[PDB]
Order: sequence, then structure tokens, then C-alpha cells
Amino acid sequence: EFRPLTLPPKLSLSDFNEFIQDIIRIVGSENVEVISVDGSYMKPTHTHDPHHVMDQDYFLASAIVAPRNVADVQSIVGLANKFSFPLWPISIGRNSGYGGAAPRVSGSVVLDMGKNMNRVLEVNVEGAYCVVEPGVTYHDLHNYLEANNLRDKLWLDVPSLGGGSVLGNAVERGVGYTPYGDHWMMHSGMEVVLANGELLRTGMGALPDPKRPETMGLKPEDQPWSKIAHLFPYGFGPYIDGLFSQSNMGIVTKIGIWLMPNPGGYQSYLITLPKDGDLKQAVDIIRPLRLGMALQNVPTIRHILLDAAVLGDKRSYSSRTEPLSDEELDKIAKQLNLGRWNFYGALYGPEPIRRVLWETIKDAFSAIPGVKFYFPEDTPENSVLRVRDKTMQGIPTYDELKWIDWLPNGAHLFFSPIAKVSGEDAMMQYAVTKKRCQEAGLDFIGEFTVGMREMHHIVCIVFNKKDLIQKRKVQWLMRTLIDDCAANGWGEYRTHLAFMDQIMETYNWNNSSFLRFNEVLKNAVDPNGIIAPGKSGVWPSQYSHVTWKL
Amino acid sequence: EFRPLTLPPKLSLSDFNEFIQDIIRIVGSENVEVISVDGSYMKPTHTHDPHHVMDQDYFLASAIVAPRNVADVQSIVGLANKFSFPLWPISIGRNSGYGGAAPRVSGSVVLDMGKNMNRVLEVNVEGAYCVVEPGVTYHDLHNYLEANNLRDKLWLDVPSLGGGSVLGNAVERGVGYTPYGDHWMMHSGMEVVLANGELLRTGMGALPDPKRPETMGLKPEDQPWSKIAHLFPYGFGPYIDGLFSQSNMGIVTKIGIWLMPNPGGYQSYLITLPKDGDLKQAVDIIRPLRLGMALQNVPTIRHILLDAAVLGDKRSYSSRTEPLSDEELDKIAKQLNLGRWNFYGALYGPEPIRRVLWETIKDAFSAIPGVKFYFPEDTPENSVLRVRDKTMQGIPTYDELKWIDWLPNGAHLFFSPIAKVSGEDAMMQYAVTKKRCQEAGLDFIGEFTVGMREMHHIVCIVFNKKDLIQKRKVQWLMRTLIDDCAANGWGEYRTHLAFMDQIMETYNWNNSSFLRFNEVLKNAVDPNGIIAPGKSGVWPSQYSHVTWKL
Ligand SMILES: *Cc1cc2c(cc1C)nc1c(=O)[nH]c(=O)nc-1n2C[C@H](O)[C@H](O)[C@H](O)COP(=O)(O)OP(=O)(O)OC[C@H]1O[C@@H](n2cnc3c(N)ncnc32)[C@H](O)[C@@H]1O
Ligand SMILES: *Cc1cc2c(cc1C)nc1c(=O)[nH]c(=O)nc-1n2C[C@H](O)[C@H](O)[C@H](O)COP(=O)(O)OP(=O)(O)OC[C@H]1O[C@@H](n2cnc3c(N)ncnc32)[C@H](O)[C@@H]1O
Ligand SMILES: Oc1ccc(C(F)(F)F)cc1
Repeated sequence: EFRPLTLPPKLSLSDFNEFIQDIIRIVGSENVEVISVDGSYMKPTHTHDPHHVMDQDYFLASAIVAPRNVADVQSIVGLANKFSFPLWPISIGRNSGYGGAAPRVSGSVVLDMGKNMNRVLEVNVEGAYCVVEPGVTYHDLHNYLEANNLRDKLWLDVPSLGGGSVLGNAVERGVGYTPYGDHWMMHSGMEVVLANGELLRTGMGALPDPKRPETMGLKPEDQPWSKIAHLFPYGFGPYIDGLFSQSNMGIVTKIGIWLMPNPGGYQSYLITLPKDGDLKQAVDIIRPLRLGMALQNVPTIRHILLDAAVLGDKRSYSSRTEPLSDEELDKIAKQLNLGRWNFYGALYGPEPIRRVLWETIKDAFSAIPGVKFYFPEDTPENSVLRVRDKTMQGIPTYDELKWIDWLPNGAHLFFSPIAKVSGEDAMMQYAVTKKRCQEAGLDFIGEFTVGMREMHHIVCIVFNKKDLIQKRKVQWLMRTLIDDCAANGWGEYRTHLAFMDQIMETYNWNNSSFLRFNEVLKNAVDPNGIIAPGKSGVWPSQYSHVTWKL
Repeated sequence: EFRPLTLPPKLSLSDFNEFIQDIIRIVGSENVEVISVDGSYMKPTHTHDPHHVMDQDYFLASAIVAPRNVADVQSIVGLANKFSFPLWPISIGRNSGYGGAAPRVSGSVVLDMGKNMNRVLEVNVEGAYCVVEPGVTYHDLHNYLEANNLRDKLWLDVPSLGGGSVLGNAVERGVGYTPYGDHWMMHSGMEVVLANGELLRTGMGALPDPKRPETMGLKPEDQPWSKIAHLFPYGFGPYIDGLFSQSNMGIVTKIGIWLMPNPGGYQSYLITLPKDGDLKQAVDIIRPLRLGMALQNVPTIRHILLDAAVLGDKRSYSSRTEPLSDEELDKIAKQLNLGRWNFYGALYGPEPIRRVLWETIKDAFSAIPGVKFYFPEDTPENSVLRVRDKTMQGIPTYDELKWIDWLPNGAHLFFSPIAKVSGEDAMMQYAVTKKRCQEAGLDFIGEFTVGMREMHHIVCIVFNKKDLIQKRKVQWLMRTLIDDCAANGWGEYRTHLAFMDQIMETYNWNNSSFLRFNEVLKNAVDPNGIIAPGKSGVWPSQYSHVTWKL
């Protein structure tokens, strides 16, 4: 196609068309869409941000391209280098709340890796691992295990929803709820296409499988891996895998994620905490239980409106437009049989072991007045525990999508600071976020997901995307929370396209030495700067800061 | 001082003298040694390799320098860049079997960071972590916990011996035997001096502690860290921490390791395996127990000569010079009440939990004929279980040093391939390593340390350092094993100064793309190539390969 809405920096219309006709040459017209609609969670947009905070055409592509295979990524990269054309690599593009598929720089080509590079490449039982392409979603992998009856030997680890990409998510450092919840840390053996176009495989993925007749003459992308590849991440020398998570260092084509074997015994559960300030005693209780391993998985401490919103929109609870009051929160708590804060967990293993742990657990949370213990069966048909019962055993759902519909044309945006595992700190962080949320006229809706020694605080800001005024209120809230949290010693672990620079300016110890050194490595390997300029505040030398930061 | 035995590449004697007098200016004469003795494990040498395979002066320093503090490292770096002088940073220099303190390039300055930068900087109980300078040894941190009665709240994780440096070892990716065995993976928040000279702190060590009166005006090296620094390793953006493990990317000044909490119940144990081929069944049994978590720590499967060597030199078992026979191995096994292969482990936790796990463990290992279960008390006064009982609970020892004295002027050299957690593979690797060992006139002595999905096979070659003929035999064996293992799909995880280029040539998938990409990053940040040129086969652009590879 011919005249796009936005073009990339310094490129001419004649240049765009020579490039696109070249890309059409390589991947067929069926795999290249020019842009001369927000969609859903089932048919994800690939051109812009669907949960749009800035204007709707603010972060938008010039064309979308779907490589049919690894060589196609090599061809497109050389062309991007020929013309200086910035690319934006997505796997599924389901990063809503962080931008979705949109490119940080308008005019880029979005690289739809997933549409054709789809395959579960290997599921190895003795190694208890799998090897996946960008396009394998969580659901997809789950159906792969079920079609080969692997469900009885190996389990998955899913975030809250089922449409994400196993790899896309893992390269973002996302989180899940089984004992294998730190997705990125369960990776081992990635394959990458660099900016120059060369294929690289990490760790022991660099040790080649020995020559044998059946594998002779296969292109590099299509060769097998040597035995240790997906069993030990480190290989030899500098361990470079992290330069490929939350970065613009290369295009990820394949990855190995470790799978947890069926533990032969599972029991999900729910502890309800009666009052808004029981968060302080609860987090003090979780600390030693987490650190001592009575708490096997990644427990979540959810805020009442988070469960409530799954169950119904705000109009269904009050016709009010201002933030619901404290007492209306207590009111909803009791209608659902939930507390003010809800703790979701699970016990894994033989009966004998679960029993002892569940006893210490119950017994510890008993020192909190009015506390109450529930297993799925003890709760309503539509409950959140019934849904998390599947979530905490690797089975993918879609139910939690409904909280996004809290307000009319609801869109979410995550504010994700990290806090210690201490009641005092947790309260202090919540205090600070609640106050700003009220000032902007928004209900506070969050959850803490409990790591070993840290807590991911996901403040879930939901808002009406057709409201100009509130869209500006959310932009004012987001930046204010970034800054206040920084003045209290907390940083965010992940963000949306528009807060990237700001959030990265926050990590400025010693005069910004952490971004400086990121800038050096990025120019070294990406001299024409075509691989995702902007990602995480890291800009190649030819994109001036003054012109592009936000 | 004025005339060193060896000078660094392209430096003149007048250049060396100006440099050294400038360094004496900064750190005092008491801290700079010029080299115009192999020492021990108690007074480690810092000029060369004590467990020397090549000629003794082959890997040697021009001078040794001990910075008094971080600023001194900054000052020495700037002079190393003024003059183009290679530096080799050590913490303790106890890397014997891998080179000790020696520099890959002769004529370098050895940077003794340890001699003055010694402090346990913080031990935080609620966060269950610690902060350490190069110079804190394992023993040292152990004595720090005892002096403040922290031994009843927090435990350490030690490798076989106690003199290593908590940080030096962790940047090497070394291993230990409690559940916190993977050293490197327990780190969180490093401070680095880069080649350019700028200070950098990683992860959330990049988010600065908020301004307060008590901390104003402190130099960067001396500032506190923000609260999450040592509790979540990832920060935001690209996760650069691995570029500082097993690499020449910068000089490590401080690090944060995570400390296991006293688990309130401990029991160490020994399972003896009667026959040389029971290694196949044993590893098949270990697989599901490890992956299912009944095996809590990092279990070790040791070879009979490894325990026997701790107990006595070879002259004490046979006056023979040739490798001991199969039947003499069985002979020794029975004198010591050990098997042919010995499995060491530990159970952590309340009584109720240990009990169920110990039952599954025993019961699984019962399908191996003649098997026999021992707790420490059940064994002699001088046994290895008695020693490992302290090892598997974080208490530092020095007993296992005796195996180096297997032969007269015994020195060790490690050959460290990685194998699957499968009996078949294990046998195959052992097969291949036993035959080559027999061809060189050497006893096979090794152990496998059991990771979640992989095994570190440490073939412990010991040899007489004054023997010219055997010294060449050890050089012939080392390279042959490198190549054979690579022809069988296995790579080594760590190595000595002389095999470094060889081993890295082994990880050549896709025409050596993994070292190419390491070369790009290294030149980007180290333009005058003065931080440890050669480490892990990674050479800066001005050290021609043809002149320096081995
Ligand atoms: C709306 C929502 C989101 C959500 C969630 C609950 C709700 C209601 N719960 C989450 C959870 O529990 N854990 C979690 O990690 N995320 C959660 N989210 C957010 C989001 O839905 C998921 O994270 C989702 O899996 C992320 O999207 P997907 O995996 O589909 O992503 P993507 O945009 O394609 O990729 C994300 C970004 O990563 C980089 N990327 C992706 N692929 C590549 C390749 N091949 N190479 C290089 N970089 C790549 C890009 O920067 C991209 O934009
Ligand atoms: C002889 C021996 C060795 C041994 C062992 C048993 C015996 C009998 N058991 C070990 C075990 O169970 N686990 C293990 O990991 N190692 C074991 N070893 C080997 C060795 O003794 C230990 O690994 C020892 O702790 C390593 O030495 P140390 O920690 O004292 O040494 P280092 O030379 O100072 O540092 C090693 C290398 O790391 C890089 N390095 C070190 N410090 C820095 C800083 N500050 N910045 C950048 N790089 C650094 C260098 O490459 C250096 O040479
Ligand atoms: O990065 C994240 C992690 C968790 C969540 C959720 F759904 F649990 F809140 C959202 C975004």
C-alpha cells in the first residue's frame, strides 16, 4: 500500500514505498498491512494502544508486518538497516495497560512475530521444560499439553488471563501464581535475531548439537539444540540473557521455559481480612511464612474492589460518580462475603505435607480478629477463588477481564511500584497511592503479589477512554505517583509507553550512570538504531532526547 | 620499585616507573608490590598460579596493588587508561584449580581488592540479606554472624572450603550445598567500577535513597542504598547484572547476597552406593526427587577416591605409581565403610516435614542392592559426613583441603562439564572421562553436584607440580577432555587460565556468534582494553588473537 498516516523519522514517502514493496516481495501481500479501531482482547489491535491514555493516534504504526519465519526477520532487519526504519517487535501484542502493540515511536513497522511463528517446538518430560515461539499463548500451550495427555505429568504457570504469550511475557519479566511464578527466572536457552541480523543462541544454546546425518544442511534457525541448552541457563562466560528482557537489544525468536511437574496433591484457598488496616498485620504474617517456605506459590493480597469489579461494574454497586466511600467498601465486602483485603494461596504436595503447612498458615492468621478461611467449594458458583483455583494450578482463564469494565468505556493502566514485605511499608505505599487516587476522582483498585523478599504492587487505575478530562486526570495521577513513590524510596518494575522515560529518570543514582551504560551497549550493537528506539527510556544516538523523551 | 620481571604489552620501563610512582602516590608504598613463591591456602599468592600446570612464571604479574577504598580503584583505572595498562581484579585470589590470583596476560597489575576492602557492610534480618566487600571471606562472614548472635536467625551457604570470597565466588557462579547453593542467583544489588572509571549500581541499586540530613555530602561509594536494592534484583529496563559474572566488564566493589533463615530443624545424611555402576540407578532416582523437591539442598554424589583423599594421601593406601585398579577401589571402599559412590544430603524443617521426606528418600534408594543409610553420629570421628554436616548448614570448614595432597607435590585443576540428570548420560560422561584419565597415568577423582535439572561434574585432576612429564600429561588430558565432551554435546561451566580460549571455542554455534557479540559489548565499554583482557576468551580489539589465544 501507499500513503500511510504517520511515517518514521527522516524517511520519505518514496523510501516507505520502496521498503514496503520489498517487504511485500518477501512475505506476501497477505502478511503486510499498511495504515492509511481499538478491537478487543480476542482480536487484539496491532497498530496502536487500545487502552489509550494519550490521544488515540499518539502511539501508532505506519504498517504492520508478520514474518513467516526466522529468515524473514533476518530479511526485514537488513531492510530496516538499509533504510534506517525503526521496528517494534510484538509476540501477541496483549500488553494492554502498558501500551498493547503500539510502538514507542510513531511511524514504526510493528513486527507481528506471533501471527506465523506459532509453534510449541518441544515439550521435554525428563527435562521438565518446553521450547516456544513468540505466538504460543498460554492457552495454546495448555491445549498442547491436553492433546498429548501431558496434563498428568507437567503443569504450566499462568498470569491472571490466558491470552498472553509465554515468551513475550517472560521477556517482560511478568509474574504468575504457582511456585514457578517468576516467569523470566524459569527461562533457559533463548534464540535472538540481533540488529545487524545475525542469529545468536544463549547459555548452552551456544554449544552446538553434534553433527549427525539427520540434521545436516538445516538453516541455523531450524537446527536442534545441544542436550544441556534448556537445563542450565548460564553456559560459559558473561551471562548475557538479561540484556534481552525489558530492552531493545534484539528480536526474540524462541525461548525455553521450565515446567513444574505435577506435585501429586493440590489445594487452593482464601483467607479474608476484615478491615482496611489489617493489611499491616497480614503483610507482617506473610513475611516469615514466605521466607521459610510454608508459602509455596506466589500469594496475592487483593483489594475488595478488585474482586468486586470481576463480579460487576460500578453502576451495579452504586450510581455515584465520585469515589466510593470507606463505608460503602465495607458494605460491598459483606454483600460478597469477602474482607477488605483478600489473601489467595495454595498448598502443593502429598496430603501429609499440605496438612502441616495449612495448620501453620491458619494458625498464624488466627491472630487477626474476624478472619475467615475458605476452599473453593465453600464459595459461590461465580467466585474469584473458583477462578483462582484454576489459575494456581496452571489452567488458563479469561474471567478476570471483567474488572476492566468497572467504568463505562473502561481501559486499564498499571502503576507498578515494588515494596518490602513489611506491614509498615505496605501501609505507607498504599496510603500514598490512595490519597492521589482520591484527588483525581478515582477509586483505588489494587493488589499485591508476594515475592520472596519483595512485593509487586499493581495499582489498577481504570478509566473511560472517551473522557477527555479524566484521561488528563489519569496522566496527572500517573506522573505524580511516579514522583512521590521515588521520594519514598520505591521504583516501578514495568510501565506504559508514555511513562518509560519518566520512570527511567527515577533510576538516576550517580548522575544517571545506569542509563548511560545502557546507552553505550545499545549503540555498540545497533548502530543505525532500528531496533525499538525508546524502549525503557533507552534511545540510540540518532534520536535526540529533546525531540523524543516524554 | 623499578625493574619487574615481565612488563605489559607495549609499555616501556619509563612508562612502568611513572605509573608505579603515581600508584605509590595514591595508595602508599605499603600497598603496591613490584615483582623483580607458591605460598599456601592460608597465605595465598597474588603474583601467579600456585597449582601451576604451565611453566611457573607463565601467568605472572608485574606488580600487585591493593586499593584502600573505592575511590582508589577509580584513580588506578584512570591511570591504567592513561598508560594502557592491563588490570586483573581479584577479591581473595583463592581460585586455585582455575589459576589462583594469576592474570591471563603476563605483566598486568593484580588488583588485590580484598586486602583493604574487607567490610561486612550490612546484615539485615527482616530482609534476610547481607552486603559485602570483596575481602569478606566465608569464614569472615561466619565470624560476623557469631559475634552478634545472628547464627540463630540467619544461615550462610558455603562451598566445600571456607577461605573463598562471598562475592568473588558469586561473580564466578560457584556453588554451595544448602538450599541457597546457587550463589550467583542469590545476589541482588551490585556496585561496579566500569573501565571508563564511573561507578554503577545495579537493579534497584539504581533508585537512590532519598535525601535526608544524615547522608548529605557522602561520596557515591559511601552512600546508603534505597530499601528495595537487596530484595528484588531486576530494577527496571535491561537486566545487565550477568554481564558482570564470568566476564571482564568491570571491577566489582560490593554485592548483596540473600541469606537463608534458620529453618528450625536440620538433619544431614549419607547414602552409600556399593558398585561402580550404581551411579546409573542413583542418578535415575535423584531426578524426580530433585525436581519434585523432596531433595531440598544441593546433593552431592562423590567418588570413593574423593572421600579417601580427604582421609589420607595415596602413599597411605598403596605404594603403586600407576592408577589404582578397580578392585583396589573396592578394597578402599570397604576399609572406610563407604560405597563406590557416596550420596550426601540434608533435610531442613520441622520434625513432621523431615520425617515424611526422609521416608520417601530412603524408600527410593532402597531399590539399589546393598545400600546403606548413615547420620553423622553413626560414623567415625574423622569422617566426611561429620565435615559435610557443618557444610550443609552454612558452617565453614577447611578439612577437604587434604585431597589436594593425594600426590606428593599435589596441585589441583578442575575439569567441569555439565551433564543431564539421567543415569545414562551420567555414565557416558564418566566413561569418557575415566578412559582419558587412565591413558595419562592418573586416578579418576570427581563428584557431581546436583542442580534442579542439571549436574555440575567436577573432575578433580590432582598432579605433582614439580613433575615435567605429568605436567604435560595433565595438559594433554585437559584439552582432549575439552574436545571429547564437546563431541558428546557437553560444555564446561568454568575453567582455568590456560583452557579459557579453548573452552570458549567450543561454544561456537552459528559461526561463533556468542563470542562475536561478547566482543562488540566489550569494546564499547572498554575502548583501551585495560580491564582483564582475555578473561573467558574475550579479547579487546588491540590484543590480536594470533598473538594471545592459547
Ligand atoms: C489487562 C490485564 C493485564 C495483565 C493482567 C491482568 C489484566 C486484567 N495480569 C497480568 C499478570 O498477572 N501477570 C503479568 O505479567 N501481566 C499481566 N497483565 C499484563 C498483560 O496482559 C500480560 O503481561 C501479557 O501477557 C503481556 O502481553 P503479551 O505477552 O501478549 O505481549 P506483547 O506485547 O506481545 O509483548 C510485550 C512486550 O515485550 C517485548 N517483546 C515481545 N515480544 C518480543 C520479541 N519477540 N522480541 C523482543 N521484544 C519482544 C516488546 O517490548 C513488547 O511490547
Ligand atoms: C582447591 C579447591 C577449590 C574449590 C573447592 C575445593 C577445593 C579443594 N570447592 C569449591 C566448591 O565447592 N565450590 C566452588 O564454587 N568452588 C570451589 N573451589 C574453587 C575455589 O577455591 C572457590 O571457587 C573460591 O571461592 C574461588 O576464589 P576466590 O573467591 O577466593 O577468588 P578470586 O580469585 O578472588 O576471584 C575469582 C575470579 O573472579 C573474578 N573476580 C573476583 N573478584 C572480582 C571483582 N571484584 N571484580 C571483577 N571480577 C572479579 C576474576 O575473574 C577472578 O580471577
Ligand atoms: O505486571 C502485572 C502483574 C500482575 C497483574 C495483576 F493482574 F495481577 F494485577 C497485572 C500486571
